[PDB]
Amino acid sequence: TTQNVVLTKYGFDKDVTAIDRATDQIWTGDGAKPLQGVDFTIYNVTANYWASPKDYKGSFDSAPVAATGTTNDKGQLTQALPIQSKDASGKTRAAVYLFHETNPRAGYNTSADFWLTLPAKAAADGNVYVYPKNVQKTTYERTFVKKDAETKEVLEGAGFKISNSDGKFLKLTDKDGQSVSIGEGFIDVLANNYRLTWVAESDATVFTSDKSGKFGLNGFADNTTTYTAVATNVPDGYDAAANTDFKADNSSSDILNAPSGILP
Repeated sequence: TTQNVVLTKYGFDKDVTAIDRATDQIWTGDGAKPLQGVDFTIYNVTANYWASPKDYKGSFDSAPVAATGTTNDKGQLTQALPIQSKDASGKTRAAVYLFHETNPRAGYNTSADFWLTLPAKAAADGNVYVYPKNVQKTTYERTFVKKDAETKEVLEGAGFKISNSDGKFLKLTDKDGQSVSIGEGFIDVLANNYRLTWVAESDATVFTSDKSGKFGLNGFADNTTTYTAVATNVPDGYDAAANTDFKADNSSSDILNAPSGILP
C-alpha cells in the first residue's frame, strides 16, 4: 500500500514569500511560475528515524534511495511511496521519507530538506501535496552590439569567447554539465536552465553577433567580477575588435570592428 506524493515547485518574485500549504491542499501557485527541471532524491529514512525518533534531525546518512525525480513543465513530480517500511532491525513501521533537492533551477536557491511520516493527510483526490520553497536569487546579464566602426551599422556573424581573471574561458552546459550547441545572439541561460563553467580556451563557448549585432547572456552570479570579451571569428574585411573588459551589470555596450584598410 502506497500513497502518491505530488511535489510542486513554484517560483515567486524575490520579495514574496508564499504561506505554507498543508498536504491536503491543492494549490495552483496563484502569483507564481512553475519551475521545471529541478532534481530531487527521496530518501527512505525509516531506519534512521526509528533508531531514535526524538533524536531525528533529518539525517539521510546510509538511507536507501526511495526514488529520484525531476520537475516537469507544471513544476511537478509525482511518486508512489510505501506507507510502511522496515526499521534497521527488520520490524515494520510507519515509513519516513526525506526530500532532498540535488539540482536547483538556474536563478533559484535550493530548498531546505524536509521529511514526513506516512500515511499523511491527503487531499480529496487521495494525493499528498508538498510545496518546497525555492527562493529566487538575483542574477546579472550583459549584452554587446557588434558594429562597423565606420558606418556604425550592426554587424552579424562576429564570434567571441569570454575569459575571467584566471585566464579561463566560459563554456555553457545544460543542467547536467553536458555540452550544448549555442547559436547566435543573446543566450537566455535562465530560460534554458543552463550553467556557466570555466574551461580551457579551446573548449569554450563561442558567442556570435546575430542579425541585429547582438550577443551576450544572462545568469551571471555577480556584478563585481571583471570578464573580457575576446574576438575569435572576425568578419572578412574587418580588423579584429580590441578586447573588451566588462562586468555583468545588466548594460548593453557597443564593440567596434574597423574595416581593414587597403592602401594604393
